[PDB]
Amino acid sequence: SLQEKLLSYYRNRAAIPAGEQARAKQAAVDICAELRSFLRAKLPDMPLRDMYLSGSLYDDLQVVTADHIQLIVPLVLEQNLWSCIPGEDTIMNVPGFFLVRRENPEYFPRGSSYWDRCVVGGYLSPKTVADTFEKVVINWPAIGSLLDYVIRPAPPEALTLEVQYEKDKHLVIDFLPSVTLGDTVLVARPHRLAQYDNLWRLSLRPAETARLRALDQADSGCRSLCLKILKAICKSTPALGHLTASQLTNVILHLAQEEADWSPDMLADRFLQALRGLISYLEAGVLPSALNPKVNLFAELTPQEIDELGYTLYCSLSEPEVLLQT
Amino acid sequence: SLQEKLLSYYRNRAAIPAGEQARAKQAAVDICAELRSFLRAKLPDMPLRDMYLSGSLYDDLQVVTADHIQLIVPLVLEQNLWSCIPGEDTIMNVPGFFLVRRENPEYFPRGSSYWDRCVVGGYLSPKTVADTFEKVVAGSINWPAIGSLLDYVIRPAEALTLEVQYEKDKHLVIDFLPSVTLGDTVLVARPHRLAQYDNLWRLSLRPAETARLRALDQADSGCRSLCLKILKAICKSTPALGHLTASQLTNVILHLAQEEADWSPDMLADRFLQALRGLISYLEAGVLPSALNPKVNLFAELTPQEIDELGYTLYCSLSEPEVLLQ
Repeated sequence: SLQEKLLSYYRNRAAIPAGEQARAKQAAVDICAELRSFLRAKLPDMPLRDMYLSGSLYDDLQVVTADHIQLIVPLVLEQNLWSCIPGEDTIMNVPGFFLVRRENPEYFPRGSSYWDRCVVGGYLSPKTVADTFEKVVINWPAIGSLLDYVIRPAPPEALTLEVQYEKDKHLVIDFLPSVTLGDTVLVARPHRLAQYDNLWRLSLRPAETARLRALDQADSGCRSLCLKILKAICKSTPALGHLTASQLTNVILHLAQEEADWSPDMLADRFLQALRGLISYLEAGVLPSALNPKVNLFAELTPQEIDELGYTLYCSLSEPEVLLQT
Repeated sequence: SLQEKLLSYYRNRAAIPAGEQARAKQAAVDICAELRSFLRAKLPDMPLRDMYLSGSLYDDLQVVTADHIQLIVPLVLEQNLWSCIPGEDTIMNVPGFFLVRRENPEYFPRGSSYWDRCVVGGYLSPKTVADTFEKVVAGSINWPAIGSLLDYVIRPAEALTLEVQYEKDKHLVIDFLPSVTLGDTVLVARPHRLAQYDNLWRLSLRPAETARLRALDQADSGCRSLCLKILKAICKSTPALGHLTASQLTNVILHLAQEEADWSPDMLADRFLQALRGLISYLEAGVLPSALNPKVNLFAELTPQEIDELGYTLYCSLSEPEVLLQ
């Protein structure tokens, strides 16, 4: 009956109608295709690659409603002029984040690189880049009419588009600057606290979802289904609002290294293990990344909030119709 | 009628069948998409924007068969470290071509740009840039892996060119074309036919000419592009006329379009006759001015024998143009 409860909860709350999901993503795909050709002509100065889609909607892991997706804005930084410094090596002492430093100004003076205009204190400021990308940025009415969409950028949060693709269907697109030095991929979404605002955030998302997709392909497994049910519960339960998709994804990755068997009838059991696992990580104040275990995925939560989450989850064990209500 | 013969020739010879056209473009788009992923994953620090598709196949100006497209390779050049010098202001006096000069070498020493490695005698060499792309990028691509991945037979052919088999008996030729944008000026690494002018980049005329061709036809539903495509199909089909380029033929039409306002469907046979007559006059004069850049002689790379073959061939058909229409 937990199985049946879980599959009912998925079909009735976690699942997005197949057409809504397809259309929402296609609208994102259309807008991306059009910006690429547009920005091509207009920005001959900027070391940027083409913007590209990212997020659960793109990878079929969005739940409840298809309402949001990112446009990654990938800067180009040359190796001999920049380095990334992991946060645990900075005085910030926070793994999972990075400082981006302008190297060798003696060899290659300031102004050699376009992004020198975005340097603060010798570091590439994630916020100065975001503001720079924003100020430079496009005829949205023109692009809208070309696709028969209604696209309306937001007032400050000006790096988000509101996209009316169907009559009463909208989705949100936000731009996300990004950088790659070596194998390390970074993203301009600020640490929650202002004093960490010069740090870029390590992005784990593409390797995490590829890991999870590859596992499920190899044996027709139910890891992704379990994830989405978990995402849907947290998304629909305001006391669980602080939990993020990346935390839930890594709960499932640890359990996958513990459990080889994820056949459909294992769903109920795997979900219980994930739920008890989340509770345990919450008790330890630490949820390490399965891909990069030095990273504590609870790093931005306060101990109080961490306490509140475990408490909510502990209560839910004896009131199961408050995780599973629709 | 000559009118009937032209209209029928377009449908029977010039127009590419729908299926062949869609498969060729799909193959192009698949490959461009796959290369954007490879550049992201493997060369994220290379000062290039993303490669993108370009040419008549993209602009629906290709004829007879879809056998060719370009992947533009856009260098990122710092606007404060580089300038372009029009060929006619050089000792070489070669309009339609530019030198790309390294600026401020006292303050920003060699190395400050990645592209300094391609500077010869103070100028960014198009050949050295092409050499750099070929071994850093093109030579790092696993073409069999992409082939099995996309399900095409792909074969590198002559230095920067792919052959992609998209049907049993049809292949698409993709050539990589290094390009530079300085301010409003787009330059392309397509060498002047003569070796002594080989440090010169070629001014990119195609996008502006095409945009002008299309805008004119859009305003009155005219037969300019139809006429052009008929002319391209003739030259492509006729060995003695293979020396003409689509840029030359488009400029004949642009010059004709300035003399003639009426290009209704019934006017096709007249305009076509006027375009042949014009071609002859330009070839006799040894000059075909670019419509958008009047200092540039689009016949400047034709040899004497070549111009003599074109002129004689076209004159012979003036008495019976039908002989061109198969």
